[PDB]
Amino acid sequence: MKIDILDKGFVELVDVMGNDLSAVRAARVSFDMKDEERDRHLIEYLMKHGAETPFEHIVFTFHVKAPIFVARQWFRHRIASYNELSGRYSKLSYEFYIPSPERLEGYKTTIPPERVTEKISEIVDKAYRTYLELIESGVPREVARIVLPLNLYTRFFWTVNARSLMNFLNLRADSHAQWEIQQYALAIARIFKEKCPWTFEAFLKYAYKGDIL
Amino acid sequence: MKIDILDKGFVELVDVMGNDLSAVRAARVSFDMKDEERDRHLIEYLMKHGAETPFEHIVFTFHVKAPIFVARQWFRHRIASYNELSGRYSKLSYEFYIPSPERLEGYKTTIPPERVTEKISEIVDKAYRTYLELIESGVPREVARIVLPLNLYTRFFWTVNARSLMNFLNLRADSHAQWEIQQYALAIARIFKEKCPWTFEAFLKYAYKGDIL
Amino acid sequence: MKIDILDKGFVELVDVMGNDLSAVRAARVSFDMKDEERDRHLIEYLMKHGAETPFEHIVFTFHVKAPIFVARQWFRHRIASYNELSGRYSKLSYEFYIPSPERLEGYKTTIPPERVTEKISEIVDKAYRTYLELIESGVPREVARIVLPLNLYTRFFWTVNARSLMNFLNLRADSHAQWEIQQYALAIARIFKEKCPWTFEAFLKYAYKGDIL
Amino acid sequence: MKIDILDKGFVELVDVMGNDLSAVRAARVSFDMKDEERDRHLIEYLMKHGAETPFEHIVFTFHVKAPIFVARQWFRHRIASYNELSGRYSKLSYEFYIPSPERLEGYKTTIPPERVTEKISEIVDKAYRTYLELIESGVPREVARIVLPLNLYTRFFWTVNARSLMNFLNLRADSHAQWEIQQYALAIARIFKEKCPWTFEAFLKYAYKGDIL
Ligand SMILES: Cc1cc2nc3c(=O)[nH]c(=O)nc-3n(C[C@H](O)[C@H](O)[C@H](O)COP(=O)(O)OP(=O)(O)OC[C@H]3O[C@@H](n4cnc5c(N)ncnc54)[C@H](O)[C@@H]3O)c2cc1C
Ligand SMILES: Cc1cc2nc3c(=O)[nH]c(=O)nc-3n(C[C@H](O)[C@H](O)[C@H](O)COP(=O)(O)OP(=O)(O)OC[C@H]3O[C@@H](n4cnc5c(N)ncnc54)[C@H](O)[C@@H]3O)c2cc1C
Ligand SMILES: Cc1cc2nc3c(=O)[nH]c(=O)nc-3n(C[C@H](O)[C@H](O)[C@H](O)COP(=O)(O)OP(=O)(O)OC[C@H]3O[C@@H](n4cnc5c(N)ncnc54)[C@H](O)[C@@H]3O)c2cc1C
Ligand SMILES: Cc1cc2nc3c(=O)[nH]c(=O)nc-3n(C[C@H](O)[C@H](O)[C@H](O)COP(=O)(O)OP(=O)(O)OC[C@H]3O[C@@H](n4cnc5c(N)ncnc54)[C@H](O)[C@@H]3O)c2cc1C
Ligand SMILES: O=c1ccn([C@H]2C[C@H](O)[C@@H](COP(=O)(O)O)O2)c(=O)[nH]1
Ligand SMILES: O=c1ccn([C@H]2C[C@H](O)[C@@H](COP(=O)(O)O)O2)c(=O)[nH]1
Ligand SMILES: O=c1ccn([C@H]2C[C@H](O)[C@@H](COP(=O)(O)O)O2)c(=O)[nH]1
Ligand SMILES: O=c1ccn([C@H]2C[C@H](O)[C@@H](COP(=O)(O)O)O2)c(=O)[nH]1
Ligand SMILES: [Cl-]
Ligand SMILES: [Cl-]
Ligand SMILES: [Cl-]
Ligand SMILES: [Cl-]
Repeated sequence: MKIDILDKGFVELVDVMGNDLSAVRAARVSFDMKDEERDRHLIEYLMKHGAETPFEHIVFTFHVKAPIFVARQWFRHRIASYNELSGRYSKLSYEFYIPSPERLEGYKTTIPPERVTEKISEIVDKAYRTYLELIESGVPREVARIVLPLNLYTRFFWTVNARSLMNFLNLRADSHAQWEIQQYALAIARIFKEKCPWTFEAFLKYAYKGDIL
Repeated sequence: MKIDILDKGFVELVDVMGNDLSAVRAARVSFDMKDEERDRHLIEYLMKHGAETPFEHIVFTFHVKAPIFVARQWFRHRIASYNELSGRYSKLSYEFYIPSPERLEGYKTTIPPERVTEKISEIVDKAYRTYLELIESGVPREVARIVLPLNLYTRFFWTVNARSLMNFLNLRADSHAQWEIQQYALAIARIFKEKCPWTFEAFLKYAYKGDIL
Repeated sequence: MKIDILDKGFVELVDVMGNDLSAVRAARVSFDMKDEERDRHLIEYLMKHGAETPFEHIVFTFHVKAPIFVARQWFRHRIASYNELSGRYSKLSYEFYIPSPERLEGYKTTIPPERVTEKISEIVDKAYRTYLELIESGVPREVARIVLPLNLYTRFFWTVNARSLMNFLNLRADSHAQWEIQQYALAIARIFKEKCPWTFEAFLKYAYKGDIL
Repeated sequence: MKIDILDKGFVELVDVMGNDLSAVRAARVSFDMKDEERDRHLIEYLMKHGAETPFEHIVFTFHVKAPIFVARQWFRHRIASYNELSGRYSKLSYEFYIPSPERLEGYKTTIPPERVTEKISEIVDKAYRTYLELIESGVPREVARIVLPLNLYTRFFWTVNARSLMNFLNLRADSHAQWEIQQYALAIARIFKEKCPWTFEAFLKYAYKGDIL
């Protein structure tokens, strides 16, 4: 499962361990212990009571392409594993997030939204040109990259269990989160739902704290 | 894969996500990047330099049956997920770890090792008899169980990534750890080796800190 | 601050870093930023919205004496630091939790609550006698202790931040938790309230999930 | 204690809990247990054997001003607490890290190091000018800031225990880490040494893995 996000981003599921029954088993190993009706009720019971440790036995790995300002927010989720493309080690690609003019809907601006779009493209092009000039002059990559803007795309692998994923969705699939990461959270939710439908529906009904899903 | 440990214990692998190539990929997503020779060298490189985050993308779930004193030590490993049979909720089974007389090899004792074995069996039988008397009298399980000894068997599910597993092996597959948990660690190592042979061999060669493997 | 718990237990505050203003500062370093009215409102704002990271900058260390079955439950809180008296290394003291007859109020039993109390004392005395016999015969401590019951007292140091402490109180200062750990949680709450009154009151009003405080 | 880093950065100690004796106590609560000679030997013993949990009972809070590319690397240390100035919420200040010409010593470049310095200043000035134009036109701050470069200064509070701090120093006070974060790590080390001299010296002698301290 792969989902395009923003203008050049994506979220892709690379691997998964377990399913809804993984949580039911782990939880049962407590009672020294059925059928779809009872196992689904147990999932709802756990979710209703905040007994979320059993969901840690469901694990996902995603490959994500996102702008640096989005990745900065995402990487604040400490209960997870990350490995990210390095600007110290690699030549960084010319790929930037340019907001669509619709991104400014609701805001009165004193320059046209299409001109905001152009101004962002222009500065990012100038910054990349400076970056490449520095690189081609023999400046180390790790220094050259410091002129690149926060809308540069980066890529990372993310391994996260279902409990920590539900925390991420509470926080990022929510109107208070920046719109850009919301869009990534909606994609993560769609994949979670596909892989763990009983857990996801129980999450939405009983535990999900956000206002978008 | 299932392995008998001690007199009545076991370690069983329930599920696994990923393999040696999972770490190679995750690490490559850094260099914006081969073949078995190069991928194996990368694993050794990571291990040699303590660059262990890529191994967090390999995850295991085990089902473990072990005495409570072993589980107490094991559950000190915080970077992992656990769910354990409950004495508050369930009637606990009559199953205790009784050391073999060989457990005392090296120790001069003033009672015969076979008599130590009998004395342990006798007290555990008396404790269980009291437990069952309390339960059958209407004492709540969560109170009745407090008379049961630390050699009572318990069971748990353990979900752990390969980096945290390597930490566990450093500490528990080692002569300083109690012999009983060492035996469980040897089983965990055998399963890790089977599932992740390049990572395991690189671990032993370059990073493993213990003295048994 | 020290508080007696159960028959022989205690909770003592050893050290603390920070106060209510530590969370206000840390949070302000977000807005590049007052007075008691505004700082108290900010605390309530954070608590109301689940924005709890600023409370991680308040840290406590406690010294706790508790029975092993209580410590087993407590040590499940992974987002904290522990060091505990060892039965491998030390001769363990004759100190056991014996429930009061009032512990069984609400339960119809077919033996008198005072006789349950005596039966627990009797088995614990027999177990300790076996332990000491094994120790005095030259059995290693780490093996001898396996006959000791779960109501043996142990001691530990616990270092925990205020966010993780609030999680502990949600779970353990609650009717669903075993009564014995509830009593320890009530003591932890009393100390937290004394040290962080604005945070504590905001916690109770807006975020606390339990039913006892 | 406050230390200037780079051209406009700093590291300041805001608060601390505990000292070398905090680790000695916590560790002793294991043996159910002296003087400066014995307590210092215990610290060395723990460090020599990797028995580092007792050092988690020493905790620091720092206030750090650093460029975003440095903060991105720093915030990868998950076993710690962070709160950072927000570009969604605040107008960001015109403050950028401009490397000194000495930063390029060892590198043959085909433009003079002083001209690299000027090219970096020029692009950062243009990016900030665009940022301010967007802000003053009514573009939301959270969108306007995406044009700002990675050498923008940010500020954060960091609360970290001594074990996690030692991990940070292993990784960041080391020639493999980017020079800029090395400079911050050297400052963190100087403060750690001042506050915990026995732990620090034992760390350097027995456990420190880097090549700078
Ligand atoms: C709308 C919004 C605005 C934000 N604004 C800012 C801002 O201005 N500045 C800023 O710095 N950050 C900001 N954040 C980031 C925020 O403070 C969190 O870092 C982020 O939401 C991750 O949440 P988390 O800690 O629950 O997740 P994780 O770090 O994944 O932790 C998951 C859970 O584990 C626990 N946990 C993990 N580590 C610890 C620990 N050390 N102590 C206690 N419990 C722990 C907690 O229960 C936590 O919920 C903002 C986030 C949101 C959604
Ligand atoms: C021979 C031996 C004797 C022992 N004796 C005692 C004893 O007498 N008393 C006792 O209480 N315990 C004892 N232990 C337990 C020991 O203190 C550790 O709790 C256990 O070994 C788990 O190690 P860990 O913290 O590295 O693992 P985990 O808790 O799984 O942590 C893994 C890694 O994550 C990091 N980490 C996780 N949480 C934190 C945190 N909060 N702060 C900083 N870093 C963190 C560290 O890098 C750590 O190595 C003993 C263990 C051994 C092997
Ligand atoms: C009434 C009651 C009955 C219980 N019954 C049982 C039982 O029968 N069997 C049993 O084994 N346990 C049982 N528990 C223990 C329970 O499953 C938890 O281990 C314990 O409550 C600690 O909760 P916690 O994980 O939130 O705390 P911590 O481990 O301190 O974690 C704090 C927060 O950090 C986050 N976190 C930390 N580590 C991870 C991780 N690896 N993945 C995702 N998020 C993480 C979560 O947000 C978590 O809330 C019971 C607890 C209660 C209160
Ligand atoms: C020279 C250098 C180059 C780097 N290059 C890259 C790169 O190219 N791309 C990139 O993404 N990152 C890179 N990093 C970052 C690196 O991968 C680590 O994220 C960073 O060094 C923090 O290390 P840590 O995980 O030990 O620290 P923390 O996250 O603070 O963890 C401390 C300890 O807790 C344990 N721990 C915590 N969480 C877990 C977990 N979930 N599972 C298992 N154990 C855990 C481990 O024992 C760990 O050592 C680089 C770092 C260095 C120093
Ligand atoms: O919605 C937010 C706002 C902030 N942050 C974290 C990420 C950065 O570490 C820091 C500043 O982020 P920005 O506000 O500049 O995006 O706070 C988030 O995680 N999410
Ligand atoms: O080898 C050891 C010794 C101790 N402990 C931890 C587990 C308990 O929380 C506490 C006391 O354990 P025992 O020494 O009693 O096994 O310290 C271990 O994890 N491993
Ligand atoms: O209320 C509870 C019940 C269980 N457990 C955890 C602790 C043990 O690891 C395991 C079994 O505990 P008991 O039910 O036997 O107390 O589950 C708790 O933390 N709290
Ligand atoms: O020395 C390094 C190199 C990388 N990273 C982490 C931080 C970012 O999340 C990602 C890319 O960092 P840069 O290589 O671009 O600095 O990897 C570090 O923490 N330290
Ligand atoms: Cl390109
Ligand atoms: Cl039985
Ligand atoms: Cl005694
Ligand atoms: Cl300014």
